[PDB]
Amino acid sequence: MRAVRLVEIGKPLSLQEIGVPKPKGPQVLIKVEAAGVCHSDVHMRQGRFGNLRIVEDLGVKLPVTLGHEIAGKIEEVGDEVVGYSKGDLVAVNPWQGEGNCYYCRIGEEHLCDSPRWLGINFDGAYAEYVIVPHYKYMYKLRRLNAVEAAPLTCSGITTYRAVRKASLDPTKTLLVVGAGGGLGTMAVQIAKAVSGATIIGVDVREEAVEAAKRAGADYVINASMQDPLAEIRRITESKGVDAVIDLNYSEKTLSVYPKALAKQGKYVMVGLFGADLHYHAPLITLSEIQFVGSLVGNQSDFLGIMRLAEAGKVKPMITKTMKLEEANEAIDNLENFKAIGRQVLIP
Amino acid sequence: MRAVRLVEIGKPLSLQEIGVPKPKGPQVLIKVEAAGVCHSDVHMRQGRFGNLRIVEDLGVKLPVTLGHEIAGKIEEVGDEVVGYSKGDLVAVNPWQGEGNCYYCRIGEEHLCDSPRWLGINFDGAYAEYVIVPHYKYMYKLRRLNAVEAAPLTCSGITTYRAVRKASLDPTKTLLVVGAGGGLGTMAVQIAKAVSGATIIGVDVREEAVEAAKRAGADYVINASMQDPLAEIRRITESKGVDAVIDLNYSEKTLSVYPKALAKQGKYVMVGLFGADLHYHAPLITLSEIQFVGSLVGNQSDFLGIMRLAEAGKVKPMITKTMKLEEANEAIDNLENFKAIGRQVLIP
Amino acid sequence: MRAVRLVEIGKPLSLQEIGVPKPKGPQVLIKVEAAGVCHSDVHMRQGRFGNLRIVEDLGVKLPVTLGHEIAGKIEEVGDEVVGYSKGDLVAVNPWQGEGNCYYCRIGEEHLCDSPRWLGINFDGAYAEYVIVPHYKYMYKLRRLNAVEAAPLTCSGITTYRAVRKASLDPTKTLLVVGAGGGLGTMAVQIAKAVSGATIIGVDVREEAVEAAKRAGADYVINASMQDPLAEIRRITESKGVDAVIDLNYSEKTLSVYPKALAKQGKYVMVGLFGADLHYHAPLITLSEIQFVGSLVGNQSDFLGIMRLAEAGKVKPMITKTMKLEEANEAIDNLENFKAIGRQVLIP
Amino acid sequence: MRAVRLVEIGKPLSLQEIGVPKPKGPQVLIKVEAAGVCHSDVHMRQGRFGNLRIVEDLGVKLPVTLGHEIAGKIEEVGDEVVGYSKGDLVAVNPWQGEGNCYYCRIGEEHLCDSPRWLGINFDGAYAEYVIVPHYKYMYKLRRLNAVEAAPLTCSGITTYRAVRKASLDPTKTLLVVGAGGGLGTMAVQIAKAVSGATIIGVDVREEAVEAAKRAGADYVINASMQDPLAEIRRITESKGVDAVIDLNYSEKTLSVYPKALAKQGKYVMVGLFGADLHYHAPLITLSEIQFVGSLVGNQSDFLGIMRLAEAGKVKPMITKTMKLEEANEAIDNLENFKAIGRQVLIP
Ligand SMILES: [Zn+2]
Ligand SMILES: [Zn+2]
Ligand SMILES: [Zn+2]
Ligand SMILES: [Zn+2]
Ligand SMILES: [Zn+2]
Ligand SMILES: [Zn+2]
Ligand SMILES: [Zn+2]
Ligand SMILES: [Zn+2]
Repeated sequence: MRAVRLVEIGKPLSLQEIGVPKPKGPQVLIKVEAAGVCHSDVHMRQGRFGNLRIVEDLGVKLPVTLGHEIAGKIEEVGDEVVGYSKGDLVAVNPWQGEGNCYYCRIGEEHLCDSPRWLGINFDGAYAEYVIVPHYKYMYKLRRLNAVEAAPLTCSGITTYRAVRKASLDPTKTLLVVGAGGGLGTMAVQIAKAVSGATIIGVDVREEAVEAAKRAGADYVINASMQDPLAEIRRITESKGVDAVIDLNYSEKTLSVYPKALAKQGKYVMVGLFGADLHYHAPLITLSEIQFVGSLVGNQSDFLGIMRLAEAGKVKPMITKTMKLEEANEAIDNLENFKAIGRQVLIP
Repeated sequence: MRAVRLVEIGKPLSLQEIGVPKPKGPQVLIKVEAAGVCHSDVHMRQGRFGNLRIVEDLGVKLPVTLGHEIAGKIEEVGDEVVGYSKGDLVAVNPWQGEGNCYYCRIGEEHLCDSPRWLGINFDGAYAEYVIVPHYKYMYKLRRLNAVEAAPLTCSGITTYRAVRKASLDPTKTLLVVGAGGGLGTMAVQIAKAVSGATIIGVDVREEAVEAAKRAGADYVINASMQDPLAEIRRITESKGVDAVIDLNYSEKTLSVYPKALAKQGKYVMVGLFGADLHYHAPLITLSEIQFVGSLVGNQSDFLGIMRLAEAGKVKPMITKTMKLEEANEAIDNLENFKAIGRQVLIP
Repeated sequence: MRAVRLVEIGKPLSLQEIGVPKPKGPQVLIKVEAAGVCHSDVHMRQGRFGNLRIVEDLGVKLPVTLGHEIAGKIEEVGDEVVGYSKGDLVAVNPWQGEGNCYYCRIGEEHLCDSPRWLGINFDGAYAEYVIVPHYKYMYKLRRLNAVEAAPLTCSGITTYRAVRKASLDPTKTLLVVGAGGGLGTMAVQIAKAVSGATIIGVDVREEAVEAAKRAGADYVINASMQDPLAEIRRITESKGVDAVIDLNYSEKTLSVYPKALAKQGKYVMVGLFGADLHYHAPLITLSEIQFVGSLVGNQSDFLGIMRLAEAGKVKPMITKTMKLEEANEAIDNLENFKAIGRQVLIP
Repeated sequence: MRAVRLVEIGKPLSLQEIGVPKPKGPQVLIKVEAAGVCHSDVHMRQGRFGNLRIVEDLGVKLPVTLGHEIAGKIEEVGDEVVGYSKGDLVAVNPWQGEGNCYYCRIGEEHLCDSPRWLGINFDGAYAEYVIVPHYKYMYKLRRLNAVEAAPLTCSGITTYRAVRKASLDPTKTLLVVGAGGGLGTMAVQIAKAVSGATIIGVDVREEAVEAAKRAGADYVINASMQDPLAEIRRITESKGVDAVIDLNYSEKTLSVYPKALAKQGKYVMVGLFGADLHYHAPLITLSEIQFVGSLVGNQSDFLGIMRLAEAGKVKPMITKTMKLEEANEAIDNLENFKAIGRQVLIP
């Protein structure tokens, strides 16, 4: 089968012709119908994941097939597989744990001590087929097609968990920063579907502000036009917001938005940008605010976003389909921030 | 009555002879049998509270009587007081809310938008009598005397809430920083009394290390003689700790102890020291750590620490009793870090 | 002023001409614009409340003006009232506590040991004016008029708390029993506005099933046509539901719907009907199900329902307006189950 | 190897000579050094487990080796086992899941839809060797030996979870019913080690009342000699208890102790006795009480109890060692309630 792989850091991905693994035991062989490409793969093609080394830290033994956003049809099931048959359309949770460590035992497998992340330190979906280590990481699609689902396994689970960490309820207000981008609109949609909280989206372009409104925000702010802190204060009648979700935070967002926090406000940071949080400690204790990080999500988060998306309660990302051969191209566009829409590789 | 009051910023407290207020409605006049003095009174005699101005921010109309650590016998009760009688020995929760704002409605009264903090922006216990705005803020002492209880209304409630925010259970490990000082040993005792978590105490002098161990720590570390991070790494088998309670944090502690956090770990900061939190953002997202602030506590936290103490499950702070007149003196020793043990004024 | 009061048990309410109280301190005098009437008032005109005696248990000193569903305009404010002004239209939370008991301290005021329930053991809104003990129990109306808001102070808060007790999230499914009734549709609307859970509504007539569908149920079951437990199994792929909300339970609902629960499922029961819960203990332990009671709610619950309603996120109850003098008739209609919609008296 | 097995329902267990399975993949073959025996095995020797049929319900293809309380040294590890070596002394969590169902995904593996319960529907520890389906279900013993640890896999995890379900804190009071039996003293110790709550222990013979007191109960009551309800109301000053943990409830306990519940009290039921819960529904709603079932526990509960025990924070159950050959004998003893102390078979 054809597979686009990381054979050497720095160097572009390489198309190879490798053997189609044979599924044994709980394993499932999936014929890939969609392989999402995201910013992570930009930093992945450079041998890193945030600031770790896939080789030194995650134990990657190059070459490795990339692609951690996976949906497709079951081609074959191992002999121990239960509850799935050839022909089933599924999405796959790639953030897999080994089972024995503390995080696996308490059901937070994505924080596993020795992670098995598909497409990061194990072969992924940039190929005609992909082995899923255990059938329990799958979700049968009934309403969504593969292209619609694949991005949910990464951006969907990430934003779903970030919304959960914002601890929202009907008495609260949420601020979503960068609310008109891919991640932002998804966070707005999920917060709207799952919380009852008032949702405020802030962005910096008229088009992105409109996308935030279309995604369901109750209020939107164009920070290039209005002082955002003053508009947040006006909307919340000087209370501030009870949570901020800052997806792909930057040095700028971290310096501005914590000031919009109400007492006990939670500032949820998502992403891997090389920026530092700088905050006056007394301001933290006096207001009991919290700064909390989030990345990807666990099996319950996967269940949650998949259930929302399958019920149509949240919508698929704006998508651009491309062929496998275009993998490097797709990633280049993400480097030059020339990727308008989630790129998904299709057969 | 006699009353030591902050009549002018900078200038030392003044011993005045003002009248004894008359208790009306749900108010309660307490004859002070113990007024604690703590570090906050040092930064108080300087017209501030962390970085605010009791006058401009907390609306303090000087002169204002200090003393937010209160315990005494009821002298007289308003006509709407129920369940308390003249003579009753009580401790008082000074962190009072007005009831109408968001924070009062959800039961977080200490975070009230228009706080009524006894001894901070309302007349405190640095006097012979003190008015408690509402009887519900009192707790009937049965086992403890005024001197032992008075510190609990500040240090006890503060550390009780900090332990709750650590979100501890038996599967977890807590690090208490400064574990051998006044606040540190209380935190250790409370954590040992209420969570079942493994408790590590760290301090910098052999004497403080012994006090932490005597307060119940499972493991104690002397950071002057050992590398706390290496010790913690082995105690937790490289996982790190699930919470750090940093009472009276500094630029130094904030720069060291966050590195001890396990994934999902909570760094609970308590106090008003002029230090800034500096932390690389990707470290926060990758490990899902949380920096959480905490100060004083609500009516539930007061009930909790008083119940523990009355049942002897947590012991009174080490105290040195003095006279009302020695107020300015008491606050001096705190300024010059010459005060060993909680100073308690006895009118 | 005119006031319809319970001057004797059994005997029908009595229209009296009493004096308009004077508001002092934190008290607020409201000019009633809407006094909701509900089933509770049936069991109230009979000196009871579930199984208690308002006189013996709640300390009711007859005569007492009924009316616990209250909205109107501020006529006058006590001298200590802050944040409200004459002419403000407000809804009132009647489930008030005294503040000192355990439940009040932990923020569960409706479960107070010495409750101050307006319209129950204190003068309520079946009159031209009503005294609210403390202004903090009010909520300013902007979107809603008094008639729309009054029922929310009872059915709204009750149902909102029931939904919170069901512990819903996007990975779960809820069953609302009697989903087409006034309380049932409110529960469906709230669950849809606040949770992300999949919602199944069940009722027993075609028109009721339609009402549940309009309220927002994802699935509906006509139990007069299909076996409801089998249909719930089909919908949930044999898992059962993670919660049941059974508002105004009967002997019939309690004998059938707990069987629909998934493992760990919560059966939230609301109401005072004289029925017994009857269930085989081993089934409870084997499935870890929970039976949980709920009645009315606290300040946070009131905040939540008013915020949803004021934002239009949940709709007001179908209402029939009547005159104060018709109070007895209104209650009669509830006894003869000839009441269509929530009856609201307008003085 | 020697293996006592349930070859036919009704008929007593049969000592057989079966081969020692070979551990493949993630499996681990353990050399049993302790096989606890508890009441469940009595109810098991009768093909049942509460009321089910291990064959019909749990898919038990007889003969099946009993023994769900497992501890011993690792004889051999599969080729996929990490973190454990031949020679390691371990305790085993028998309440295992398959991974794919909702309950496994959310980390509640004991509630798995297709449970793999060692000693119940999978071969247990009544043998010289036993296969563990996956190494993650193990815990390395450091301070405990096999005999001390094996019972924890059942009574320890069960009571640990019951205590968590009681939702305790320092402001609360817990009643443990059957407080002086093996399960009861474990529950008391755990509540004392992990909750801060005041503990009332009730039992029905003086020797058991004394054992409850030695286990940590603050108050103890002999329900044989004194009205337990009057005594509880005296101790709690009429508030009632905030939780009851009813270990091996009976028709008697369930008809009595719910009456001792405070408002919001949680009644935690543990066990499989043939009794019905009968309770007036209005009492449930008026007081917001909860009846909640609890059975065994999940991976996090197992981690918690093993941590407590390995730290000496709770003590091993009183045990009586016997030989594999006496399996039927031990179960007989439990049938005739002639068994004093947890019987542990040592092949
Ligand atoms: Zn991705
Ligand atoms: Zn792991
Ligand atoms: Zn203090
Ligand atoms: Zn307030
Ligand atoms: Zn009502
Ligand atoms: Zn109360
Ligand atoms: Zn057992
Ligand atoms: Zn399962």
